[PDB]
Amino acid sequence: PGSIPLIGERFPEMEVTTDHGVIKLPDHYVSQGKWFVLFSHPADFTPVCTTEFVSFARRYEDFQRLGVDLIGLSVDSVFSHIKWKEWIERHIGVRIPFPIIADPQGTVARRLGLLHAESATHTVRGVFIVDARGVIRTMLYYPMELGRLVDEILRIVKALKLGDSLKRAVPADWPNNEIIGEGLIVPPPTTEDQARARMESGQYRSLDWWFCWDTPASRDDVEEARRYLRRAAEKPAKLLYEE
Amino acid sequence: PGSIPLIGERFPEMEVTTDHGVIKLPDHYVSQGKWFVLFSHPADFTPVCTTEFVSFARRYEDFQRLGVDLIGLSVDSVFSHIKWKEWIERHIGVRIPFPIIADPQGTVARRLGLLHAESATHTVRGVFIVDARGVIRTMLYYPMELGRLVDEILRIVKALKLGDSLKRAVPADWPNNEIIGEGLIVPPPTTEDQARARMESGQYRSLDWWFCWDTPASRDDVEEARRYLRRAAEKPAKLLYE
Amino acid sequence: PGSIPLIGERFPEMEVTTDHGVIKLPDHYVSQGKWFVLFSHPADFTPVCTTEFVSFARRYEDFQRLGVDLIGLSVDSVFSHIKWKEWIERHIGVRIPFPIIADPQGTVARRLGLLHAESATHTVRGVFIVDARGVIRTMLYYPMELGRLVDEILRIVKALKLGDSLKRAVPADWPNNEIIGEGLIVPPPTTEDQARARMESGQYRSLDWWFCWDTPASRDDVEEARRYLRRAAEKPAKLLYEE
Amino acid sequence: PGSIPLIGERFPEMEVTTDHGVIKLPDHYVSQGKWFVLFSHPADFTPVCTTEFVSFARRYEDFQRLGVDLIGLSVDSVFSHIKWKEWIERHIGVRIPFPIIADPQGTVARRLGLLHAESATHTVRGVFIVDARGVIRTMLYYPMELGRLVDEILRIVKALKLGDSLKRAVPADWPNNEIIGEGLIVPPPTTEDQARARMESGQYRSLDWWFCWDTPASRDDVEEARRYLRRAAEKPAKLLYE
Amino acid sequence: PGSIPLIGERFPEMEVTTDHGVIKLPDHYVSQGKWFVLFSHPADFTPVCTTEFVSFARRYEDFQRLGVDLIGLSVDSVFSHIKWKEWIERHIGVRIPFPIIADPQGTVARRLGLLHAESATHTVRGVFIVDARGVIRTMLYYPMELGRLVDEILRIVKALKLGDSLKRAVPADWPNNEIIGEGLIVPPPTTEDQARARMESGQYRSLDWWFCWDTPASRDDVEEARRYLRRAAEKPAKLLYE
Amino acid sequence: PGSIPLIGERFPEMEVTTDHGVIKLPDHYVSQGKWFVLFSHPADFTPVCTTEFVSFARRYEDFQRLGVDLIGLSVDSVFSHIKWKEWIERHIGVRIPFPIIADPQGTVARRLGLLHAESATHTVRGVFIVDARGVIRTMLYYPMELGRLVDEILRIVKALKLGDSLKRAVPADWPNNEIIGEGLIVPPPTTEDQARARMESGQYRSLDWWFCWDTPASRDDVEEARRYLRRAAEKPAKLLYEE
Amino acid sequence: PGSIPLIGERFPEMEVTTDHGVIKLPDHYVSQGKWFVLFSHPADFTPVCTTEFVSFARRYEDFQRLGVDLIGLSVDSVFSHIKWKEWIERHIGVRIPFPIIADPQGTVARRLGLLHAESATHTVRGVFIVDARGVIRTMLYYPMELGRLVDEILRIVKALKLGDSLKRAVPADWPNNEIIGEGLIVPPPTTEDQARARMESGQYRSLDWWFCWDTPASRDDVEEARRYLRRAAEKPAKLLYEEA
Amino acid sequence: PGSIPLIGERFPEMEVTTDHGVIKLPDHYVSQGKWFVLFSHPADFTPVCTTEFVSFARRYEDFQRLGVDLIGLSVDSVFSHIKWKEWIERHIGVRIPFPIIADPQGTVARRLGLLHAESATHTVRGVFIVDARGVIRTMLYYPMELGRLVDEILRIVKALKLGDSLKRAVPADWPNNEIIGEGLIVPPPTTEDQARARMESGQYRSLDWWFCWDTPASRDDVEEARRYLRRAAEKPAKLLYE
Ligand SMILES: [O-][O-]
Ligand SMILES: [O-][O-]
Ligand SMILES: [O-][O-]
Ligand SMILES: [O-][O-]
Ligand SMILES: [O-][O-]
Ligand SMILES: [O-][O-]
Ligand SMILES: [O-][O-]
Ligand SMILES: [O-][O-]
Repeated sequence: PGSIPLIGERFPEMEVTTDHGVIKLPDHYVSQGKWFVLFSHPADFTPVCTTEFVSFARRYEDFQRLGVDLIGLSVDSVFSHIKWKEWIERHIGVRIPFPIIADPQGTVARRLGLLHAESATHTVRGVFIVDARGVIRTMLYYPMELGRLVDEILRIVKALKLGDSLKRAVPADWPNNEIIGEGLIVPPPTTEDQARARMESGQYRSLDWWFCWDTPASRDDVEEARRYLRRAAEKPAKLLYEE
Repeated sequence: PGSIPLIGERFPEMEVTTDHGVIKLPDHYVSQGKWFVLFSHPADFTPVCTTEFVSFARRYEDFQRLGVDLIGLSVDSVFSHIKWKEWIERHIGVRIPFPIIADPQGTVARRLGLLHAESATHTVRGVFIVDARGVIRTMLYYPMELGRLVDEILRIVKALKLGDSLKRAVPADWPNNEIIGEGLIVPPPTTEDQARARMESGQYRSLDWWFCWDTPASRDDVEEARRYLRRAAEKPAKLLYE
Repeated sequence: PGSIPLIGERFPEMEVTTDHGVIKLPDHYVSQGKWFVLFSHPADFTPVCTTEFVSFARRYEDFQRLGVDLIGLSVDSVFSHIKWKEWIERHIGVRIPFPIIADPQGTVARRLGLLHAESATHTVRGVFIVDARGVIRTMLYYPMELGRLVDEILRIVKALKLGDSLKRAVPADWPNNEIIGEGLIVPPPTTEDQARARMESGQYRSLDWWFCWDTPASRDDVEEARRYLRRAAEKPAKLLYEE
Repeated sequence: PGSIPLIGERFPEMEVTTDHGVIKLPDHYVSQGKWFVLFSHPADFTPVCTTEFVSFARRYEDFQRLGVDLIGLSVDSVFSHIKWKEWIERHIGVRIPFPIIADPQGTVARRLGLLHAESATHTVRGVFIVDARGVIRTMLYYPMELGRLVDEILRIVKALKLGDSLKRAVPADWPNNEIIGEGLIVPPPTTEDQARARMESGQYRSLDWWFCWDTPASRDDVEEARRYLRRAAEKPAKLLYE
Repeated sequence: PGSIPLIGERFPEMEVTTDHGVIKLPDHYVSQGKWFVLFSHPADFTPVCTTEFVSFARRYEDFQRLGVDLIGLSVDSVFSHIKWKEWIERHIGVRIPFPIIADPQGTVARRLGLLHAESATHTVRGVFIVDARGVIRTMLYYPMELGRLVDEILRIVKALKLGDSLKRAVPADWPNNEIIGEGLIVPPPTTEDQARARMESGQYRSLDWWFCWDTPASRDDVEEARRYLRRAAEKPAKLLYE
Repeated sequence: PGSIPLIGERFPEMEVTTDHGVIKLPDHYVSQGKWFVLFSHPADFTPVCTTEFVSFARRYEDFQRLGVDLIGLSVDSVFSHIKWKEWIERHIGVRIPFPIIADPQGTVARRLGLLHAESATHTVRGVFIVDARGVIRTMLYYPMELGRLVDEILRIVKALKLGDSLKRAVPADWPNNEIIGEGLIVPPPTTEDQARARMESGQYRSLDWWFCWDTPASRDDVEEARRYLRRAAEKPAKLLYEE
Repeated sequence: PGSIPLIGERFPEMEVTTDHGVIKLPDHYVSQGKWFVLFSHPADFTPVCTTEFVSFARRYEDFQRLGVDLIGLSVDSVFSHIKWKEWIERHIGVRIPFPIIADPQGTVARRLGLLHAESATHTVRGVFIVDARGVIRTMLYYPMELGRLVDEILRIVKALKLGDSLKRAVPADWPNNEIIGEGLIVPPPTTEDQARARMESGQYRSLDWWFCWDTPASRDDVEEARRYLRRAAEKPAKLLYEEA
Repeated sequence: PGSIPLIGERFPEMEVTTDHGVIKLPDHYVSQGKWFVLFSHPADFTPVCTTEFVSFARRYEDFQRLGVDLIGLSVDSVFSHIKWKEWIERHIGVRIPFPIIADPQGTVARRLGLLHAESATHTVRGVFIVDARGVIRTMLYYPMELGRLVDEILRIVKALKLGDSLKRAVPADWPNNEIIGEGLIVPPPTTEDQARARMESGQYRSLDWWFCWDTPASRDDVEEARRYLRRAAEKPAKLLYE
């Protein structure tokens, strides 16, 4: 009952107005060889959205370290976006550095399938993780009542880049997988002869011909991914509302 | 693009064949007062899928305690499903307790929008969080090459149930939000008079009329949620491969 | 081109979300015996729009005295509306007392034909004058770059109400028409026998059988309308920017 | 409902028969570098219509001063137009100098959306303000029972021409705006860096980054515009009926 | 009802994924001058299917000697196919040497009309005999509950090849037809003059002008076909379950 | 590129003209509790067709023994059918006892999908096995140049009936299956619990939970089915053309 | 209702399989300058059909003499056709010399509109008389229960051929018309001037300007046509059933 | 091509205007238990048509004897019909006793498929033989240039009536058939059993089981039918033009 773009599809070509100016997607980022996370929120000057913008802003350096840009999206105007950013900087002390798309009319929202059944008027909390070829790699749809876990978005992008670079699949809960820990998975053989050869080689740790794995990720890759989860799990030292 | 069910919609009505038998969704779970997490995986006898089933199985009691059940889905047959579960129990030592839908033909996958552009033949790693009214609450679409973080699925369900119960919205990264910690958010006023009254009352901690919050969650509820995230962050003491 | 509701049609039946709550148009006003002026503006936190809201707010008691309510409309959210009203109150010292419809998505805007070729995303400066039967009586379409003359909106509603009550048509530039001054026009005869009879009566001042008029508006009603125009022509002695 | 031309659109290309001859719109005016006001009226030999033609005629030189031509429109014939003009000149003592389109069958009226619900048979009192590029800049729809305020049409054209030449937006009620008087508005910044730069410049009087203004209009332009409103507000010295 | 390819039509052009790799049909075989038998089965890890694979495996050299390749098909994955082959080799001691198409989603099954009314989800037991020109020559549709007689598939291909090379039609039950034994049938005349001439020629053994036959097949070819049938009728000396 | 009825579907309801009279299918046989084999042939007075009718006629008592009726079908007239039967009895010494549908215009042929790319005008050599509930159980399509093996049709109907009666599946090449000989297969479990319960019972011979079998067929069932194959493989003692 | 080819139309172009082989209609006959009579019958090995084949066979020389070929048609196969012809030769002693189209599936039947409401499965007894230009000239539709009068088919072809060569219309019951006998009709004038000029010429015998005629047919042509009708009226001296 | 009514169909229900008045077909005749021959002709005051009308009128009594009415049809008016009848009676001395349908506009002609490729304007020479049940039994289509053989129309009606009453089929050229003379045919058996029974009964003269016949027609019926053909073949004693 709603159409969405799909993993493995190129991100829909569109021109969009942001509070940093007008840009073409995905080209703006593709043409710079950058991945991007496009996310949406229902409304400027609402509380869960504000908490998410602050969370993304605090993690901005972490996204930058991965060569990943951030871009928001709501049906509010650019004037709203700029006022809301002023409010956040003034009252919370956090500067939001990344652009937000202004989509009054919801033209962009409809193209991304962001209008669900909770609201006719405001987008859900969608997330599109897009690589440097402009291909959609992961999509999340959280609802208006539930803020995202932004560290899982960092883990997703990091693990996708790692997987691409090492030609490996990434196990559940990586880098803390219960079977293979920080190990990464060799894509399984797809022919009988390949399956036989793989075994006869003795090259990898293995549970069966279709489950081979090794540990090609650097300590830095592993501990940075693990850091995101540690941060997610840690009770904050000092809350921002206090000051 | 492709067609999907949407957040806020009733889960589409369907009869499905699982390796535990034939059931009707969402009625089977709604009838038991249960939420369910329906998730898909590309293929039995592939490694990332295997690690995810092991992670869900390990967390199964945690889901049960929340009144949530689990049901998998792939385009493999029930015979495949039963053999794969045999394999996992024998070789990894973990019994998978929950059903898996067998969807050869991809009838169910098409209804759910689980066939994306990565593969013509196998589903992506989709997740539908469905409440006890049978209403879809959250949807996640991970790709073939990346396993899920199952503790986040627990966090999502725990947070949604708390929000529903306490009549509150849940901030980014809860229960470790950097602005309000384990605080929960009062849904914002939608009229000028409501905004003025809310402020005049002095009832809540507030940054503005549209940003009020309090700390209604029990210590037990907060600690349960933090436990999910602590587990996610911790390197396992002993790996099951060993 | 684009589709609009038309003069003499009942105002399109619709439930709308305002910063005062949800209401049904035109019933909300019809059931109170009120006329209403529904006007649109392109965006909250934009300058021409702000000047118009201040102008309408200043004239609010004039509308209320006539039994006319005001209701605004833009594609911005209720949260934006409330924040904008706070800003106006705090910085200009003027409280905006009337509701504004929040139309993110442009559902109401499309229905009303308020999306023109200047902007794909924000409404024009439309005005619908709706009577207490819920019928559209006059429509104005001003562009983004040009603020309305709000005293002409008062003159329109005053003159329409007078014409309705007195069963009279209203000459150009009334109450200062160059031919008949504050005079009002008797609707012309539509048959030959009616035309001949009207002339035979000698009941009215007349230029021909189709042009008869009299002076049935009260001194108070004439002066009220004259006051609107004198205000329009008068330079404020003190400007609100000054304080 | 019904279709109409829209602000920002080029005025619909058409040949029209007037009581001055056949002309092509908007080309006839565009080729002369002139704006035009096209207005309609329900019917020749009706009283409100007559008062409006007299008002436009009285203001003809003011439109000419601005480089704006006038053209009327009704569903009556050219024969009716010429007879009605004779009548007005003889009985009111006013010559109507501008053309009126004759549109029996409402072909042109239908194209411009001038047939509304109050009459199936005669046009409403429409006004299209069209610039020298042929683009529709403002549209007004008054009803058959209420005559226009012609000085507001002058104010509209004057203010639009001023906005275009000075690259400024025009506040409500200009030149008597209650916030900034005869000031004109700088179109607001549309990016965060532009907003910051404008504030740092100190170039403009301002209430916020989105509300900057100055006073670039000449005294002549301001007083001209104010004079249209003064005239609107003035009780006539002598009535033409007398 | 449902749509199927037809006898005399070229086998539907398609790329297919097998547990040996990706191949294009019918080209892969045509380009080698080989016939192929494409057969389907409902599900890996089911018992009738397993018996059939072992039957084809036992006969694989007989097919090879005729210049006929074998290719299987079900809606299971390549991973299932490889695991199932492993199981058969380990438990039955038979290595399945030929590829099996993996058709999850049932794209190929639909194109070949292999989804019938007994199951929405798994194919029937279809057999397509395809010659070296890519043309479909015979089609069989057995049901889930009944295994094929693989020696009749050998008899069919052997008999079609003989009929093609010798320009003869093949009688019921050949090479053991009750009327003419191992005899082969001359295609009947289709005109009066042709019928008259055939009779006047006295060239063939004959029961009437439209029923003429001779014995052109070699002793080797006849004996080969008889051997298929003798094997079908013989109880195995040693059962593989033992 | 052609429509056919499908296994598991009720045989298409139709009234047909045979050389024995008009009957309704499948009702005619269902009402008697009989299975039937409906087979088609391209043309009367052609040689492969004649050999198949003689083969069916010779095996007629074997079909009768199983409670199975035979019915033929071609696009020829009833007159052709009767003449052809006369010819076969006179010239081959064999009486054809079962009816043949006359289908000029190919109405029935089209309903059964019996017109393939080999001939626009004459039916292929189709075989429909239909049970006593009127359901299609197996379909075979042989071409014009290749006669059927009628003993396989007998083995099919015998084995289907046997599987129905005993609630068993039938292995490849039964009763001479290479793995289990004359054994019959228990339909595999379709749930985990059913799979484990079957294994714990120790009720059946078994290679895995999904491969259990037993030997419930009588020696008479087994030896009758084997006899069809033995007959198929036997060189005829005397040829009918000689006689 | 049902669709049929029409008089004045070229016969529907088609390849047909006959018991003489595959030929193209009407080309096969047009190419030889021959007229043809295509006729249909419901079924081989049925009695009215058999009587009509024997009638056409007996009249085959008369048709050939006129440059007219015969071709039959039923929904039966070529094998049936051949066997039926064998039966007729053996039991009646008459060889059928002309081809019969085999139309199982009724493709040709449908195209010629030969399937009526009597039967869904077998053709009616249609007759198409087709000239050397391939044009349909006359169509007859007899029912299953009633055999044709074959001598009327000869009379039709003879008279149309005469009309064509002599530029004349042919009166009712020719050559025994009650008004003008073996006379043939001048096609009527279609304009007033042409009508007036015909009468002023005194060229023809005439009852009015629209009814002029003469006697341009040879004694041989007239007697040939009369012979067909005399044969139709005569009871055979010896019946073929007798000498089986 | 063009559409026509079919043998075995009820004659199209229609109201038609004749020179005798308005009648409903086929009901007018069905009501009387009569058969009818409806025939058409291209045009009144044309010569072939005139000869045919005279031939029908001469045979009127023969049709009446059989209980068969005649009705003509052309696209001419009733006024033309009456004038033409006047002409025929004055100049030929023959009264035309039966009605002719007047069909200007060709509404009936179109309905009966009587407009062929020879003429866009006038009907062919069609003949419908319709029984007392209103059912079309035979149709003939002669062209503009060739008059009908009216005695064959009598023979058709007589023979169809005889076949109906005696439950027999009628051989070619009856009552002068070259195989069986005035014999009539028993409709052939349609089952094997029926074929065998008929042969074993010895009831009928026969050539084979499918060719049985007898002689059930009275001498009166046979000689009457033969007389139609004798009349057709006879050179007229005196020509009416004389
Ligand atoms: O966002 O609440
Ligand atoms: O799944 O790897
Ligand atoms: O509004 O500027
Ligand atoms: O115009 O009144
Ligand atoms: O296959 O059971
Ligand atoms: O049948 O050959
Ligand atoms: O044919 O009877
Ligand atoms: O009719 O000539």
